[PDB]
Amino acid sequence: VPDSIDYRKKGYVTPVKNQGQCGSCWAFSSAGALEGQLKKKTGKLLALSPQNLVDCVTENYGCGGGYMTTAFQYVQQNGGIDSEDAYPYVGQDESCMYNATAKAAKCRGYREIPVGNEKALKRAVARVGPISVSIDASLASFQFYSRGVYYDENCDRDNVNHAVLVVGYGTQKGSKHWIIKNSWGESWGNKGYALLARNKNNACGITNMASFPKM
Amino acid sequence: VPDSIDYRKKGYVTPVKNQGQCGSCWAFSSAGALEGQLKKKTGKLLALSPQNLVDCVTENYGCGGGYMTTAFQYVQQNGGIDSEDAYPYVGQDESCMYNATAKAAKCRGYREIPVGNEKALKRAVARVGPISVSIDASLASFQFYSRGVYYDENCDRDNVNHAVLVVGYGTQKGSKHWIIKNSWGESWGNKGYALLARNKNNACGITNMASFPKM
Ligand SMILES: *[C@@H]1O[C@H](CO[C@@H]2O[C@@H](C)[C@@H](O)[C@@H](O)[C@@H]2O)[C@@H](O[C@@H]2O[C@H](CO)[C@@H](O[C@@H]3O[C@H](CO[C@H]4O[C@H](CO)[C@@H](O[C@H]5O[C@H](CO)[C@@H](O[C@@H]6O[C@H](CO)[C@H](O)[C@H](O)[C@H]6O)[C@H](O)[C@@H]5O)[C@H](O)[C@@H]4O)[C@@H](O)[C@H](O[C@H]4O[C@H](CO)[C@@H](O)[C@H](O)[C@@H]4O)[C@@H]3O)[C@H](O)[C@H]2NC(C)=O)[C@H](O)[C@H]1NC(C)=O
Ligand SMILES: *[C@@H]1O[C@H](CO)[C@@H](O)[C@H](O)[C@H]1NC(C)=O
Repeated sequence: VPDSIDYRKKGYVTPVKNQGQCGSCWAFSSAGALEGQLKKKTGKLLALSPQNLVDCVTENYGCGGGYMTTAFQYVQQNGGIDSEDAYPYVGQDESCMYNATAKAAKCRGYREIPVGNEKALKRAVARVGPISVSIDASLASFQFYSRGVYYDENCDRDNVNHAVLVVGYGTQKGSKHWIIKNSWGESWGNKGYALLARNKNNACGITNMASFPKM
Repeated sequence: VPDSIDYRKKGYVTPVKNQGQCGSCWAFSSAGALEGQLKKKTGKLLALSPQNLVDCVTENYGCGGGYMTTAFQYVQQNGGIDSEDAYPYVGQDESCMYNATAKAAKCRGYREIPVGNEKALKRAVARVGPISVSIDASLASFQFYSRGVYYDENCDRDNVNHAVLVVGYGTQKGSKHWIIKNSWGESWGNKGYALLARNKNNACGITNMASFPKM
């Protein structure tokens, strides 16, 4: 269980994208966790298609929200997910334009993190790879974040509303933290990433609804 | 376990190639099995590089022969194998031009089939996918094969000499058989493939030295 890991360094994370006015955070987190596991099983890093999931996960609400665990199950039961090149993101709802030949990755299921167990998520990021998580992104202080180890005592520990991708953890200026990839472009945060308070009583509900895919 | 399986049908096999005057049959067999497992885990069929292995598997003899098991072990310790596009075949010895960004597949080790146990190999083809094997391909009846279920009682069950890739099994005109991909071009055999006698006492030593990579 290392003290510090940054899966960007290790070639596991695709470039930050911008979801725009579509509410498709859940699909960027899914594709992000699956990108990491495809890299771990293979040697190649390949950006997979959130649009694939936006259009096709019927048990989700397209641009109006969804879950990662059900996204994973779609790609499992669907037996594949297309690549972003095959199925580029357009940020608006449409019919399932899935094409089974442009298939770039598969899924054998998912496992969920124990709710409220930051010590557990620390091991999971280190062992598995980038972990899909859900947070409270509703406060103004989180939307306009740019630097430092985010910590807001009004961040709701009990309810979440926005999906991101945990890509590491560590410590900066003596404050332990999670490293997150958001889907708000590189203009947001620190080149699209942030550092959130860690081991501080589940700040913003990071482990309230976390999962990762099996491959 | 099915009566019949044909991984050509399922998109698991790349097109037949021609090894030429280089003795690198073992490398096409290896890459073929790695192609099969990459398709099973990810869904994409991508032709991998035998030249990668010819140049870089130091414990093999390059164009002068080699083993699939030692090829697999290279890709494990090397942490990757390049794609045929990145590292095209030239049918001649040269220096290890491996490029880790062109990594297209990895290996976690290998497993061997019980020697002389066709019933076991049948399970592996059905369960795992295409299995690298070695046979006696030295006789004229095999060189001039074009159609039907190959069977020569003079085929050496004890000393194999040429690597192929078992890509299925089944039955034709009441003769149980293996389906193999050879590396002698499409002009040989039935568009580069053949059918070898199965459950006829380990014909041509088909199970004498069979393995597949772990991923
Ligand atoms: C080892 O293998 C490496 C990988 O091989 C490739 O992969 C597979 C498919 C193989 O089968 C090969 O066929 C491939 O070559 C080899 O590395 C490749 O080498 C090529 C030649 O040196 C490179 O192409 C040349 O470079 C550009 C094209 O740029 C490409 O870059 C990436 C590649 O994935 C991508 O676009 C992104 O580029 C930036 C990547 O960092 C990215 O930067 C981000 O920018 C953000 C802000 O904008 C932000 O700040 C981020 O922080 C920042 O990182 C960009 O934003 C893009 O998103 C595209 O694929 C893109 O195509 C091009 O200029 C060159 O064209 C020349 O061609 C002609 C001359 O004939 C003429 O027009 C000009 O002279 C022109 O200059 C050329 O295409 C390729 O990029 C490179 N790929 C990688 C991944 O490294 C390597 O050579 C091999 N080495 C050896 C020794 O074998
Ligand atoms: C699916 O994608 C492939 C390219 O990978 C393309 O050749 C094929 O026509 C596509 N199928 C459609 C558009 O139905």
